[PDB]
Amino acid sequence: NLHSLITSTTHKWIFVGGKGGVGKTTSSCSIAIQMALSQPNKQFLLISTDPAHNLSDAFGEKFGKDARKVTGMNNLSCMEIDDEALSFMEVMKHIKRQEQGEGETFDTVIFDTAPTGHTLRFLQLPNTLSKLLEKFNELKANVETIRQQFTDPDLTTFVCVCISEFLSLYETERLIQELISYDMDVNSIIVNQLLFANCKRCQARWKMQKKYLDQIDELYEDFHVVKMPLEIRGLNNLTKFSQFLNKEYNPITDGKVIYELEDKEGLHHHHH
Ligand code: NI
Ligand SMILES: [Zn+2]
Repeated sequence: NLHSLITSTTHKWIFVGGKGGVGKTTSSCSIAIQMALSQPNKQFLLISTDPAHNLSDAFGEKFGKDARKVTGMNNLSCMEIDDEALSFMEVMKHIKRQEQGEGETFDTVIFDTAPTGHTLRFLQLPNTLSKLLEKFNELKANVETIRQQFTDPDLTTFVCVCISEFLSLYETERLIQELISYDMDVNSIIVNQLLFANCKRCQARWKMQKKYLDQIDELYEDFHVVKMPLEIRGLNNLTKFSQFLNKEYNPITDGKVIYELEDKEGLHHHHH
């Protein structure tokens, strides 16, 4: 589970990459909602390159190229955006230089990467860029540093999200393998949509699920495996689902609590 980040005082950067709409936006939320909720004050500020903008949709408010902490959050702003490098670097330092001015420093960005998978290039711009310079000046020293500074794990940790389904799993295999080419921190991944222990005609789907869970256990020992039950829209609805993000969910709790949380969104059973 992700209490290492829910707590980590030391991180300036947290990328939640999860191209797939697997409530990835919701992961990003819950981590920021849970972090800021746990580190009572010390405003973290949440962006999502997500071209969809599910994030604004997520908290129940419309954000954009501007910060704006949410109603009830004494310590958490949000933000969203769309060559490709242009998009990144310029608008990347848009947020950087943007908050240098808006008042003072502000602690760290939950970076909900674009599901577009275009965020891959958004993540190697500086590497090959510092090359051009070293064999062709302010930002030049900056890139060599920040490039090593993104490499540095006690500052820049990535974090993937999954459904049980095998296909994601493979894209996550190939994904991480690319991430290490970058040489970035990664050791942590959350999974979604899990059912647990009538709706046994549903549990018959968790069966196949449960197994896929075990292929990721054995396959990744160096990593947290966050089993997350089951997209919400409210702040509270969202905040409660973060509570399971940090504190290891549990099928006695999970049970009574999520039975309540679905009966929220108007969901004598039935599938179809
Ligand atoms: Ni129906
Ligand atoms: Zn069922």
